Amino acid sequence: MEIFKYMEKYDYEQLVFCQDEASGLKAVIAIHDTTLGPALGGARMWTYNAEEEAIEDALRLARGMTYKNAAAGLNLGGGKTVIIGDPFADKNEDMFRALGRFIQGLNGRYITAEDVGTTVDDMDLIHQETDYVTGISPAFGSSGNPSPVTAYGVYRGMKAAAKEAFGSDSLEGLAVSVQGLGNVAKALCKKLNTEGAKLVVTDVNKAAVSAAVAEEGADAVAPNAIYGVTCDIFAPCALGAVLNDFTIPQLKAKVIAGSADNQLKDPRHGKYLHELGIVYAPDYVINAGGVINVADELYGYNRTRAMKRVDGIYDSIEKIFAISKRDGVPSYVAADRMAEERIAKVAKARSQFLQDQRNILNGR
Amino acid sequence: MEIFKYMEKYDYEQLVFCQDEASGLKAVIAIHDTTLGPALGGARMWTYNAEEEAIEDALRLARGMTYKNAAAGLNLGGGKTVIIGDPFADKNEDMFRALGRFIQGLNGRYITAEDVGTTVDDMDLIHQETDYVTGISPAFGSSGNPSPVTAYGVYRGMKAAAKEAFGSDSLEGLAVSVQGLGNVAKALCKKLNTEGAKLVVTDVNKAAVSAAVAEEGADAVAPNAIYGVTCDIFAPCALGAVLNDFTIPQLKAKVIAGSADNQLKDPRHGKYLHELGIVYAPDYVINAGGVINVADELYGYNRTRAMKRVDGIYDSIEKIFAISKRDGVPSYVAADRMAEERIAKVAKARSQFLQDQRNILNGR
Amino acid sequence: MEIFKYMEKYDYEQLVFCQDEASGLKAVIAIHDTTLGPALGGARMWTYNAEEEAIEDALRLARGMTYKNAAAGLNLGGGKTVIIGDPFADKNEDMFRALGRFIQGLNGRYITAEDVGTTVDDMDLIHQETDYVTGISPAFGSSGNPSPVTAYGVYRGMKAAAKEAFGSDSLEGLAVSVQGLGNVAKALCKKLNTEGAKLVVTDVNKAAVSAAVAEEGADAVAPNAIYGVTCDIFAPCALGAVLNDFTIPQLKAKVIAGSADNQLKDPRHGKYLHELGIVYAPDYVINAGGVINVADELYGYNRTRAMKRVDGIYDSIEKIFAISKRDGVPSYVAADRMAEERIAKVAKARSQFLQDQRNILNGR
Amino acid sequence: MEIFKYMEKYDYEQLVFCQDEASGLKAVIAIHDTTLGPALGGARMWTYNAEEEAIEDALRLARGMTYKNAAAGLNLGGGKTVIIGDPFADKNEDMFRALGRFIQGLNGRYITAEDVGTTVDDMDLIHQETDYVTGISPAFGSSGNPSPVTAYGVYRGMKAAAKEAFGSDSLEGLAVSVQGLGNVAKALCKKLNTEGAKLVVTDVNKAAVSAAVAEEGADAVAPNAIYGVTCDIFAPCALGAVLNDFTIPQLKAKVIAGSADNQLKDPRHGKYLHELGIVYAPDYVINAGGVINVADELYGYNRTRAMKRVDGIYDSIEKIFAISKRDGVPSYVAADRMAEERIAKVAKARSQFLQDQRNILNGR
Amino acid sequence: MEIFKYMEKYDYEQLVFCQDEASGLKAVIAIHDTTLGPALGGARMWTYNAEEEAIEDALRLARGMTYKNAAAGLNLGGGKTVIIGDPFADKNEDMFRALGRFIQGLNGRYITAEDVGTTVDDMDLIHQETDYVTGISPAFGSSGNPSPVTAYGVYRGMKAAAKEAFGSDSLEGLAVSVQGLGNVAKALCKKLNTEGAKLVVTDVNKAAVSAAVAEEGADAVAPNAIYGVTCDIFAPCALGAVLNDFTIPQLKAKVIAGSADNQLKDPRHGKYLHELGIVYAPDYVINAGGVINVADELYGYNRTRAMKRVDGIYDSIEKIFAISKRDGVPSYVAADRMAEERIAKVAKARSQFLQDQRNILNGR
Repeated sequence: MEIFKYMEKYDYEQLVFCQDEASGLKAVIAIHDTTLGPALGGARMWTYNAEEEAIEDALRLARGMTYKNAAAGLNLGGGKTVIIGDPFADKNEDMFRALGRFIQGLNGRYITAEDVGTTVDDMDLIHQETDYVTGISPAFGSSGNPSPVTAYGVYRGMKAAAKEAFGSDSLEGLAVSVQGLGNVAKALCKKLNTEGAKLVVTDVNKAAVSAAVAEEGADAVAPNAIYGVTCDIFAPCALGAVLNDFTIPQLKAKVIAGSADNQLKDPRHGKYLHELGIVYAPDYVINAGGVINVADELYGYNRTRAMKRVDGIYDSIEKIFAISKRDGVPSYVAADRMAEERIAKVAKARSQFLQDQRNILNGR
Repeated sequence: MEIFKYMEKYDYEQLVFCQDEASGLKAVIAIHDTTLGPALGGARMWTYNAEEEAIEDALRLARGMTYKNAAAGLNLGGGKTVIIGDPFADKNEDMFRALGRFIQGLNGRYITAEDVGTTVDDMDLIHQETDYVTGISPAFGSSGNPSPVTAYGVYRGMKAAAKEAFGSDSLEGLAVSVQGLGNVAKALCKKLNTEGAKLVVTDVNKAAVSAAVAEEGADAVAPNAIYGVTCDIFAPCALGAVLNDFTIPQLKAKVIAGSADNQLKDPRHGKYLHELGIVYAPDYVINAGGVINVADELYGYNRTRAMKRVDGIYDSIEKIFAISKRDGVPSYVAADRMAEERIAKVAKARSQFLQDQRNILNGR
Repeated sequence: MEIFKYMEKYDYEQLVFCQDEASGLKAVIAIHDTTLGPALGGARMWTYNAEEEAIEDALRLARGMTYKNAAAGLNLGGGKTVIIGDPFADKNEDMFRALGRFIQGLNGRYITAEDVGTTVDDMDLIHQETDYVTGISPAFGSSGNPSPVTAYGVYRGMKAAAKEAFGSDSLEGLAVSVQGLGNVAKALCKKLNTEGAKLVVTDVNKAAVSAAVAEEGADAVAPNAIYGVTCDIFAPCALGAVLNDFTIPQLKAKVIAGSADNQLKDPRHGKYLHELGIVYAPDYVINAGGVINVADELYGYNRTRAMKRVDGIYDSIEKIFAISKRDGVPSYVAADRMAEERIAKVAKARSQFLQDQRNILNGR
Repeated sequence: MEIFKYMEKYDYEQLVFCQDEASGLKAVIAIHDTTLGPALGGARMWTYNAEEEAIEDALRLARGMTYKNAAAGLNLGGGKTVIIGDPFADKNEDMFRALGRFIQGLNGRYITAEDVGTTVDDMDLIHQETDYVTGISPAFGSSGNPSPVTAYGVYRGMKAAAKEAFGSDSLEGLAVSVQGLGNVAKALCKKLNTEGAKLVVTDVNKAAVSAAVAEEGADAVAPNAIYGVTCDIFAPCALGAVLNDFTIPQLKAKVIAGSADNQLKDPRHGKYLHELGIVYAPDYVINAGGVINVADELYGYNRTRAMKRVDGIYDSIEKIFAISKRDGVPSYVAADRMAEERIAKVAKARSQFLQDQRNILNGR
Repeated sequence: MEIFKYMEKYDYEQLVFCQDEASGLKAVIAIHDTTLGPALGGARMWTYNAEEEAIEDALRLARGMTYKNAAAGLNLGGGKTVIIGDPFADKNEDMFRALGRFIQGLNGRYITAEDVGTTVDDMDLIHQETDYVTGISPAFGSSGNPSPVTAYGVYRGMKAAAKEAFGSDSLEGLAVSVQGLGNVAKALCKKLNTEGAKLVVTDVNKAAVSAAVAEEGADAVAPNAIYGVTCDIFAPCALGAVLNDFTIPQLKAKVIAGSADNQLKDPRHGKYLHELGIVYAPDYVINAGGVINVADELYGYNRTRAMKRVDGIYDSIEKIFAISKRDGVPSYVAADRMAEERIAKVAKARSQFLQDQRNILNGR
């Protein structure tokens, strides 16, 4: 692979390879952009095919964080850590202690968190060496179940969509398909009922269908029948790539708004959607409640404040619709634009010299 | 006595003699190892036969703390203070004020706590001169009854043992002998019932037998009949040296797991046990909940966090079994090994230069 | 190229890729080992056809600094920067400002300095963004002319060298071949002249040849027969690999001692020079007077002190010798050992916890 | 040996045993009294057959520093380090790094310096780990040559001495025996020559004898008759205990004033010298010019200031005299008193609370 | 008046006259002793006969605080502020703002509080200029009603007395006269009933008698009949000087233990009491709960901790009895002795140098 080429292509700032033979640590820290502030991104641990593959994931994921964080209204840049190994067999204390030290060695340019393959336990180990790690506060632990906060954001983003589709933000009367009944989906449903909305639902797990059904009086369909349903809104809240060539054409819904990651199988599908006239609330923006929530910890965790932050998703989605017309582009595309514009505008308007600039670190 | 010889033998770092004629202070501070962090060890006050005896106790106890703290997963070294005198007649304010100053004079290399012969009152006096003392926080005072936390750790260590012996960690159905019904034993029993375990118990004190019996429907035996009992697990939760030549051979239990200190009368007994095939969860590891609990204070006391720390005893015991096979050694021996390996591995993996390393002091 | 594989092979700490599109910055910071202290290593700027080339060089050079700094008795680790680009044509202000920022972002884990392709002007720009740069102090510039010192270093190493070969340590009488007559070489000559020694000298630069002949009654020989001459000592002070298959046999002298880098083409040669009975003073040890000089600045430059540091070369060379007849190993092999031994020994002996450890940064 | 017993007897503050197996470090730091300020005392390295020997010496020497520093008018207490080992053969880098760390770990309660067995090179290594070391400043080295100063100190003390004996304070005319002709002695002589005084001198080193004779028109006598000579003043500047049963009777002079330590073999002698009517200028007071010199460095060395501090010796000697005819006590006894009186008086008068007290550390 | 004479007599440290014409401020700050720590004393504002009178009160009151604070076990010295003026007509903002500044100007040597003639409002004004003022915390305000804490201390001191008189600390069965039914008395009564003690009581105010009577079933007597009552303990909890020539001889009680200030009309009465064999718990020691309570604020107000502090009064009174025999002196006298001894002993045992001594300021 040609690192420098990839880096210049998208103007990445840094790529950091950390190694500790003693503990078996092999990690790649990717820092794409810190224009808005320190880079924040999870640490994922996984078995990797090829070194190149690992490097590529890191790069790719850090750039994504840049976008997500910007669009979420946060004052943070995009970064990501990828640790090469079997999360089920290779972990040890020592390795997270070394990693923590390398992070401390970046002095605030990068802030980590839990992700695929790592836990709060791991984070606690990292935390013995640096404060640049989030999601470990006792305050966050007590009142910080990501779940509800994410769900709250999808909900809010949903309202903006309805308004754009239908003309109003009341979900009262609307029929909504909910694909997947996880912790998030659960809560979203709640939010929905409470509003006077009708639920159609499915999940690979029965028990899940039941709780949801019992609780909120939902109509449970089979997993494959989810797309066909005659309803107003489709909430993909499970796996990604559910929006594709088979499914798209079966869609009865006018609005797509769910918590799942990477909903589209290809950009193409994004354009398809646009051509069909289905209102799509870009996944990365709408499901951001989770990042926004860990980021509040940096200020001294306040549930209530976090929620309020999350509340801005409505405004972000709304603005996304507006950019869409402004340039006659598909939603997914506008998401990117908004992010990009935010970085550029905020930066220009912060170019004045200050001897004591203030930043999200808050002492750390 | 030949101090330097003893010191080199085991590679002690320091031996500190503190004296203040005015107050009558005579104290010995022993610091065995600080590879993992500041040395933490109680201050014991006692009447001493010979100076040499005092010195020997200090040395001996500090080395023990090194092991205990390491095996407990803490980032602390081993130290101990021995004060020569009658705890019942020789104490005065002035002496603890001088001691406190000497401690402050070690600047964080050593952290004290209450132990045999000293109280929270004494600690408060030390605390007027230094912050390197633990167990005195108002937070710790409020929600920090060592008892439950220790008991919780024995309980957890017990589960690891059962699993190793029996094949599963459910104590449901198991019969358990509980020698001693102290504050800790009390709680352990609780934990047990709540799990669906059967209790056989004894204590020199009737009242104790009664409360336990009444409360949890236990079968009370006489003190001397404790060893003979037909049960699965023996929990020595009183005095030490209960595992010996008389008792061992009477054992019906397959698992030994209690809160008492220094269970074995000799290493020999440890080997005996091994030969008999009785699963022994080394005392110092399994009863560590108490140290782990005071150590959390250093982070700003959090009961819930402490418990979670304590939870790792399960993992430590488990690992102890594994080392046992790996080297075909008795449990007691593996405990030491694990500790030792932890020190060495953690150290290697922290050898990278940092201009602002972070440590357990947390400002202090 | 398998980075993690090479890193692991020698246990490299970090590999840092820095990129700045706007400025065209492409650099690689390699940090081999920081056991003894922050990594000190020059920044070089050079043209690279393949990324891999640059990456390898960085890795390679950083590892060398580890050895050089250690052996030199310094409390610094090994690092190096490689800037990909045409020094003659590619430089700009902006690129050095960016690099300076990345370096500040490593917070003292890495200190830079001038090298191939870079000038004090470049370092000055870096200096606007960080204090982690050396060789830029006003005093340094006023009194640390590298040449003079490095020269001094080769001299002393030469004497300790005569010692083992030519019984005594006086240069008196002695006939010395001086291959290469750049600045460092001149001085070596001045020092060599002013001691009662005679010099056969060579070079590609005619002028240069004259200056020496004039200045010091030296016989100018043909650039390609220098090896051949019958001299007491051969001082390679130009290009590398001069010690190979051809020249080695062609060699007369009993001692090898010059300023050049990578004098040996292969270890093989080091190994050959050995049986031969020729006393080869290791390049990296003997020519270290310049690092040492720049390192002093870290304490507030003092030509005097610096010079005194340099003197130590003699003893170092000396020590290399003994380690040779201690394991019966080649000179070049013993340099390595002496270095690795110092690292380990010093690391063990600093394993004690301190809350306010002192380090070379001297509050930088 | 009963440590606590000896400690209590003189109220020693601390006795610190430091050990580092890897380096072979075995040292004892004794801290007698820190009432006036941090303990200042040299570090000596010497061979010891018995631990007890070393322990005793440490204790002994530290107590002496208490007296010396006090009497000298300094705001420093008394301490001393004893490193057990062969200075000629046992030294290494690692051992001094370790010791340096232990010293840093005492946080200013103890300041070190060169002594028997140690060099400025040793102190430099200590210096890499702590600022609690003296006699290593570049300026000190540039302008605080101990000899010159100590010499100066003995001189002045000599004059205040003539004063009480030989009415005036002029050295003019005066015939002086100079036992021992090392550096300090030479100077004493230079100063003594350049004042109109005549010198009968001795030594074991022939060369030395010549230098003085030449340089200053001095009569060289036999090493064993020096006591005998008819001189005005006897200046013992070599070994100790020269004042004993044999020599005392054998003595002619009216004044005793040299640089040597432990001039008296026993107090008994001090007591004897007394009735005799011989004016004995206490060793520790009169030869203190070197401590004073090294102490100045604590403020940022100033030869001038240092020198001026030294002048005070005259007055101190003077004062010792008065305290003599004030209690009708021997010279040597009055030195002690003057010291203890200063400690107490100064301590009482500084008993007022201050939140930001000033101390000699001068932010070290 | 002769200030210096009075000052030397008792060794006062300082007398500070503060003036501000603009606001009309005239204040005298008296600092008697700060051996134990900063001086703490209330600010009293009153109309003063003569300047000399004011000065005399200040002096006199500061010395008293020295004793009280020492005997209470606090690490504080004695001071007092006297402001010349009509508390009912002369106060203004400006004057307390100036005073606050002068206090800040003493930098921690003196800490103020409310007293006769000043309020929390006044303290708040002082607090805008300095932190050296106590009793104004929101925490203290919430849970800091002096009342109960003082009462708790009298209660505890009472138990020590009973034990000395009667042989046991149970007040169960005892009859107790309570002179005065203020907020403190109220609570004390409570404490008493709750213990199974019998109450005899009186107060100039009916309502008071009633509440007490109703609540705790007390026997209310007339004010003048208080002394005659046939009971075990007399608790003077109102005005002082109640112990005199008339009253003393009427006493039926064996123990005197109340909250009132300056119980004795003359020392003489103290001796009388002693001769009569009535056990007297010195007022200033026993009623100290109030000072102890404000002093806890300095640590960050903790009600529970304060109470525990207060608990030591028992121990202080107890010790007072012991000194009484030890020297065959009256109680009142021993109180003073204890205080004095505490100052002297604590000071001696804190004479060791520390570069970073810790103190009650806690940052302030």
